[PDB]
Amino acid sequence: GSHSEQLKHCNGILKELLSKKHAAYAWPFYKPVDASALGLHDYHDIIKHPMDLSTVKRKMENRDYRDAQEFAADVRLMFSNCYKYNPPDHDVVAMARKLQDVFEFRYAKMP
Ligand SMILES: COc1cc(=O)n(C)cc1-c1cc(NS(C)(=O)=O)ccc1Oc1ccccc1
Repeated sequence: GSHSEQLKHCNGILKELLSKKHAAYAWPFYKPVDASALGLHDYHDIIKHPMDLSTVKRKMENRDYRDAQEFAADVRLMFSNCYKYNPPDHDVVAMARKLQDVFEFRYAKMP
């Protein structure tokens, strides 16, 4: 209903995205993409605004999100970056779709 009640609900969503239940498809999103280590050609030229769950967690922990909409935008940016950069048949795209299914359903249940 209110900003704080909506933010509490978003903290609940983040907790689920970082739970053991979803870890089999969430782990590539736990930390920022390390383009050098992975040999991700032109990653930082194609992706202007990198995002990952550790960044979303740091922002939630410090109360940096003013509303639920800011939180949604960051999570969605993380999935959108993954779809934009990677080939459609890469395993990480399938993991991203799986985690996003979890996010979208819980975010839609926000009162
Ligand atoms: C191309 O890999 C990615 C592309 C991408 O858009 N995202 C968000 C994440 C990855 C990714 C990142 C790391 N390690 S990391 C966080 O950079 O330290 C490890 C595995 C990763 O995915 C893989 C999944 C299955 C097979 C191969 C890779």
